[PDB]
Amino acid sequence: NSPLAPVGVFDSGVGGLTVARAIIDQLPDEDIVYVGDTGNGPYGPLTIPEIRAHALAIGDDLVGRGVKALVIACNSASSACLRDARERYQVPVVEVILPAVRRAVAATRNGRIGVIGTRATITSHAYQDAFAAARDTEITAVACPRFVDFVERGVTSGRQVLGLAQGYLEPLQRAEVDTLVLGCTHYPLLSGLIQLAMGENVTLVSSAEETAKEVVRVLTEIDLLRPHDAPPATRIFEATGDPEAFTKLAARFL
Amino acid sequence: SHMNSPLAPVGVFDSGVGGLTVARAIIDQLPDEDIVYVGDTGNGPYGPLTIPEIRAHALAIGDDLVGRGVKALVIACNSASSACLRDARERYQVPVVEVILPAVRRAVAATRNGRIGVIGTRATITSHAYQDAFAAARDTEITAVACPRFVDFVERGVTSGRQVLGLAQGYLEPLQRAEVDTLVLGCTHYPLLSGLIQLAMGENVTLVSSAEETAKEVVRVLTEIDLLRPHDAPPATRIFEATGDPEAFTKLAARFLGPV
Ligand SMILES: N[C@H](CCC(=O)O)C(=O)O
Ligand SMILES: N[C@H](CCC(=O)O)C(=O)O
Repeated sequence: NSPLAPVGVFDSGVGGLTVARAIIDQLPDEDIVYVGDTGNGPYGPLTIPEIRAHALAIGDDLVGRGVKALVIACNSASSACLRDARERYQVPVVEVILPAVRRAVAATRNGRIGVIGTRATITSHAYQDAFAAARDTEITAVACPRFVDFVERGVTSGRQVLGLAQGYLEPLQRAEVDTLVLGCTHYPLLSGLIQLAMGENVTLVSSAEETAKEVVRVLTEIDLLRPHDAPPATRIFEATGDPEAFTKLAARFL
Repeated sequence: SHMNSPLAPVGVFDSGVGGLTVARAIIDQLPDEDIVYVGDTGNGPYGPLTIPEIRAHALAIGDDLVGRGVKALVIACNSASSACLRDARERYQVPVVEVILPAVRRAVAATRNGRIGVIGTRATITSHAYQDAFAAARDTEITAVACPRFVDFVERGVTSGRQVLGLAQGYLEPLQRAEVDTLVLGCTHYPLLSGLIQLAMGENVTLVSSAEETAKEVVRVLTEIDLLRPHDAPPATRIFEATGDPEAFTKLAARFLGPV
């Protein structure tokens, strides 16, 4: 398309703002259209065909509006629909699983890699299968279903949530992982808590951070960066559910 | 006072507006902590100053924050930590967290080939604070490079494209030749270049964010001393102050806080 076209970003809800904020941090001149599917999410407890239906509806709307690139900020939606998206859209698609996978394989020292995410992300085996091409690595994947509710309620330090994480992460500790993928939009807000649980030696990998660096790479190489001397960037935020409820909760992630 | 009340605020200070990346990362982790942030826009940038000039500026702000009763002090500025951390250990009795040591410990743990790079202001690099802090790390080789233009590039919003890539390829060339696989972003502004730097350094280089590691340290410190502000306390208060022009601080802060 045109370098002046927006970047589309979408998510199951409000937590994908961690990805959007990281993209905007790296790319202050890009126009952005963010859509959070608060009308139909959370995607965490849904089935894969349910998630794909919801995500592709938003994907089709954003591509229909002329975005030059589509970013799937939700790890659950990335599991359910990257296959479809590759073939369905002609714009480049960035998502949140593969940039982290590549970072984790480069960052590990003993080859033992963990990943945490929603039930739907972990049950899909997107991470387990994506890591199968990595020589000399052992993957341990664990769903952490209550993490999302604790992040949104703002309860991310202290004894209650620390015990919750110790119970979730025990298999990763037992497996002696030295690298841990935060495979969910909400989990960067728990990186201090998770690091305390896992100890100093474990490298945490943020989906938001790696994906934003990948958007920089992708727009640079296909020569579609919106120019610095273009007008001030426009950033549009839309919700499929209650816009006022979205605005209230977004303060937690912005 | 080692131990103030858990209801006391956390003090964060910086040479100006760039330390908001550290304060935002702290607030991300710790939504129920009261924050007082002071950014020394009236005397910055610290990057081109001497160590004694930086120290005197920074301690004047630490003195204010401590006198307000903060329960912990975060030196968010890598130039300032280089110049005054030593003084702050004796001058202040509340816990002091800063941005050099957490990233050093991370870098030591994250490297695979033992080759570690660090970039920062001229003051930070020529102080040898990173070179000396790494001396205890056996089987490591440190390469340190000052990147003086990175700060104004970040602040004026120019962080991708050919111009800033060519500028970054020139700075980072010694690190590529040294074959580092780990790079400490030893400056407050550099997280806003991490995509540009990752692109110049290749995919095998692990970038280490001062903001991120220091925020995780604050979570750990407050937890282990049991000084976390409780979730059922009133909503957290977050004060941001500038020693220089208030309207310029607000305009520049937009770059580091992100969309409203
Ligand atoms: N955005 C989702 C988390 C919230 C949800 O379950 O909808 C994810 O990254 O997996
Ligand atoms: N805060 C400074 C960058 C800006 C300045 O030079 O004052 C640092 O982290 O080194």
